[PDB]
Amino acid sequence: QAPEERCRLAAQACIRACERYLALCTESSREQRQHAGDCADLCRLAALLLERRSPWAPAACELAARYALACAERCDGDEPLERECAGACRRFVEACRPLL
Amino acid sequence: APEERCRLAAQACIRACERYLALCTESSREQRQHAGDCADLCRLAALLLERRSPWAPAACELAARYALACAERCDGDEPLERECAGACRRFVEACRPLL
Repeated sequence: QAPEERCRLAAQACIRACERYLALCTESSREQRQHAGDCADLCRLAALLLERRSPWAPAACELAARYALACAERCDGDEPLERECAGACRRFVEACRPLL
Repeated sequence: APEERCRLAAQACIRACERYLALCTESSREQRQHAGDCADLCRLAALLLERRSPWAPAACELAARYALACAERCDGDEPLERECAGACRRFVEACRPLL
């Protein structure tokens, strides 16, 4: 229930949706796959520092949130694999607010 | 290529930090946090450099700033302490051309 945990949980969700997206979406472009792929790895970093309750986690969360919304913008779509990703990214960005 | 040089230095920094937090026996809690976080930061940067991502520089700037912080607190006279800081600063300087 703690803000770090809620943010870590959201990061995990962003990771799944992102990896599923670039793995399953057959209509994605290079640009979109680069956005979803980098967003997955960035959220990985954030979740890892959130878990260890690192004093540097917020700095990593800021960067991840910055590109997570950029991914939500480029990957959003009406298709399930597209909205799940974009949504998870939005939710993660939202969870970072209290930690900044 | 400057990216390859930077990724290569990031890889070495990851190696150094890990050997430190795993083998050093004099490290404090804060030094372990610094070394571990620096390892993860350089990891993320290495991944973006591998795929030649346009977001690699932003990630390198973040790893660099904390990599040098890890070198400032972890440096020592023991081989693993000195290699950790040297590897960190080497990664940083290799980031310059990308930042």
